[PDB]
Parts: sequence; C-alpha cells; structure tokens
Amino acid sequence: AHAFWSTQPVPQTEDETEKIVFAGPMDEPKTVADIPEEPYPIASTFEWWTPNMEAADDIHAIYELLRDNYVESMFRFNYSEEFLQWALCPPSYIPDWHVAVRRKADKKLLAFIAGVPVTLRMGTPKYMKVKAQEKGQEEEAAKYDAPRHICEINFLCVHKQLREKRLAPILIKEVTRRVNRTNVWQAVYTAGVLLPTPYASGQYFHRSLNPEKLVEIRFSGIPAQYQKFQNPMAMLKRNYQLPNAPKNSGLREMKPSDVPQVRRILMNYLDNFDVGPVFSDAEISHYLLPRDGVVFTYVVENDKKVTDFFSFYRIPSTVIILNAAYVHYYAATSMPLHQLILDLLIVAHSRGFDVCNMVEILDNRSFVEQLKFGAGDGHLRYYFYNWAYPKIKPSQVALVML
Ligand SMILES: CCCCCCCCCCCCCC(=O)CSCCNC(=O)CCNC(=O)[C@H](O)C(C)(C)COP(=O)(O)OP(=O)(O)OC[C@H]1O[C@@H](n2cnc3c(N)ncnc32)[C@H](O)[C@@H]1OP(=O)(O)O
Repeated sequence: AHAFWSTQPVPQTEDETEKIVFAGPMDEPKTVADIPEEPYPIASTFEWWTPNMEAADDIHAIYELLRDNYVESMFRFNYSEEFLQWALCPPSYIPDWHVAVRRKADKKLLAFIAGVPVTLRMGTPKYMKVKAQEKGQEEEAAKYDAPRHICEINFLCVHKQLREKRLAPILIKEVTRRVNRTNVWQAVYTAGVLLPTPYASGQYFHRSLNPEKLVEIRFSGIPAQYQKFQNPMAMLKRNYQLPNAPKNSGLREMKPSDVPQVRRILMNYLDNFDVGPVFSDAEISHYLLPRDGVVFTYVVENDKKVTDFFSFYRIPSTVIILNAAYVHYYAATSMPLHQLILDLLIVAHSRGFDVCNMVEILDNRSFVEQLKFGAGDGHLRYYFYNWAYPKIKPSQVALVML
C-alpha cells in the first residue's frame, strides 16, 4: 500500500503513465484563497521553522541535520554549507519554501524539505504530439507548451530519531501548501527509490579518474578479469589514464562576461529535449560560474565567441576524502561531445577529482563507451507532482538534479 501517495495528485500506476496522452494538471483548478495560511498541524512538541539562509547559524543547523541523517558503508556524502547555499538559494528563491521542523523544547532541527523555483519546459512530448496530430488533437497537445514557473523539491530529510512516524507526508503537505500559496501547482522531484509514478528513470554511470586512489580507499576494487594480468594495477591505471592537459585551443575557466553566450548556447541545446529548464542570465551566473569546492565550469572561446562549455559539481565523501565530480550542463558546437567531455575528465583529474559520475540524461550515453564510463547499480527516477505526463526515455530529460 501507499497510505500517503495514494491520496496525492500523482499517477497511481505505471499503466496510468503509458496511457497518458497529453501533458496537463491532474487536480481541477484551485485558487490561492482556497489554500489556508495556517501551517499544517504537527504535534505539540514540534514547531515549524523557516530558516534564514542569510544566517550562519541557520545554515549550520541544516548542514548538521543532513550530515547525519540524509541519503546513505565505508563512505558518507558531505554536503557542505556552501554546497547547500548554492543548491537552496538560486535567484528569486522563496524563503518559506525552505521548510523545517524543530523540537520546541531545545530548538533541535529534526526535519527539513526544500523547494526552489525552476522554469521548466514540460509540455506534451514530441512522440505524443505526433499521435495527437494524427487524431486532430494538436491543440489539446500544445496547450501547455509554454515554459512553466514551478517548484523543484530536494533535500527531504527526517532525523533518524523521528523515522517511521509519518512525518515525511506532513513535510510534503506543508511545502505543497506554501507553494500553492504562491499560485504554483506543480513540482518536479527525483528519488533513487520507486514511488508512484516516475515519468522517466535513468541509470547512473561512473568513470574512475584516479584508480590507484580508489582502490587504496576501497571505493573500487580490481575487477576479477584484471586479476589475471601480470600487473593488474598497471593495467587498471592504463585503462583510465588521461592526458595532463587538454588540447582544445581556447579552453579556460568561465568568467562573468561569458554568461550571456553560455546562456544562448545552453538554451539552444536544451530546447532539443522534452523536459528541461529555462535559465535567465542570473540563473546561469548562479548555477554555472565557478565556486570553490562546489562548481567548476569551462568555456571554449576564441575570437571573443564562446562555442562550447562544460560544467561539473563536486560532492566529496568522508572515507569512514573521495572527491567526486558530477557532470552538470554542457553544450558542444565546435567539436564532438566526446571530446568536450574528455576535456571535462582531464580538467577534473587535474584538479584532484577521483571519479566522475552522471545519470544517462541529456546526451550522456553518447560518450559512455569511448570515455570508459561503466554503468552502476543506482537509478534516478524523475517525478512530477500534479502533472499528467507520458513516460519518456531519460535521454529526453535535460534537468540535472543537484
Ligand atoms: C505543488 C508543489 C508540490 C510540492 C511537493 C511535491 C512532492 C515532493 C515529494 C518529496 C520529494 C523528495 C525528493 C528528494 O528529497 C530527493 S530523494 C532523497 C530523500 N531523502 C532521503 O532519502 C534522506 C534519508 N531518509 C529520510 O530522511 C527518511 O527516510 C525520509 C524523509 C525519506 C522518509 O521518512 P520516514 O520516516 O522513513 O518515512 P515516513 O515519514 O513514515 O513516511 C513514509 C512515506 O514517505 C514516502 N517516502 C519515502 N521516501 C520518499 C522520497 N524519497 N520521496 C517521497 N516520498 C518518500 C514513503 O513512500 C511513504 O509514503 P507511502 O506510505 O504512501 O508509500
């Protein structure tokens, strides 16, 4: 059973999503006045709290909750206060979409969920519009084509002492109410677990950058078939060896003056996909300008024209440090994508990253074999709240989730 999700405006079965023709809302429309301003009830020992992200103590409290109680044996992800700043506070973020529960008696932070604004293209997917054209339903299929200003949810976390108490449903209801008070009625979110009901699912992939280190810290092993070689580690270092420097002329760190051209080339690329974000210059600046410890972004520029760029973000892990790079956004116009991403690998390796990770969204499959990525055990599932949407392949998703 799904005692909570069965009550919510999401598709209830996979079959439901294989039969959805057009994008659009699931609930009939409501007004802001229909939504109460009183927060959702919670037990007397607890209080709702809206953290101030301009206050070092508040961001510290969030950091400590997630440090000990977020997604899980030899490694522990570390989401720094700077990383959390970055992820939670994009341009025009809404402070009360950062929703916390604290214990009244001692003010201990015990649960959290965050929404941030995103503008998303989420109209009827290409293959569904062809079926609609065939039936004279082009209009119904195109109704929701305009990019929509919605909520992206992340960092749901209930302290271990409060697990299995149905507090996550109360956090979800409360953030839903706060989003609906701003006249927003859809959200996008992801999870590594299967809930009702994803519109897309992609496997994770990894590429070792420093296999000697990975093996020493027991993050990677030496696979069975290398064990047959005379020198298994030299063969492993060989498989994954990278140049010391890239060979593409004009590759450099992205600067503020590159923002407008990066925005243009990224938006031209992301328009190719069924679901994807639309970013203003301020959002390009926020999400892509280099930020020590967090985001790394490079452009290929010559003659004052930016023709390509790539970005990756960092999530380090405590070894019970593993320095992981995650492919972020990119756009190639002057070179094959695999060469742009080779340059990403070379730069990440040079900066001391140990592994590069991605999910098979965007065109990430296109360079897997040649760049020595391997499939991993996880899948990232994409979901909408209050949005009927056909199943799509992960290569039609262009939204990277931090
Ligand atoms: C219009 C605006 C709309 C805005 C809102 C949109 C929707 C946003 C939705 C949220 C998106 C967040 C995405 C995101 O953050 C990225 S996925 C990362 C989620 N966080 C973690 O895994 C952290 C570690 N785990 C915990 O903190 C707890 O185990 C959590 C909090 C996960 C569950 O706490 P608990 O104490 O273990 O469990 P109960 O309180 O007793 O609740 C059990 C109910 O929770 C459902 N559950 C479990 N995991 C979930 C997950 N990852 N998403 C959604 N639902 C999840 C579960 O199916 C069950 O419902 P059911 O009985 O019907 O099956």
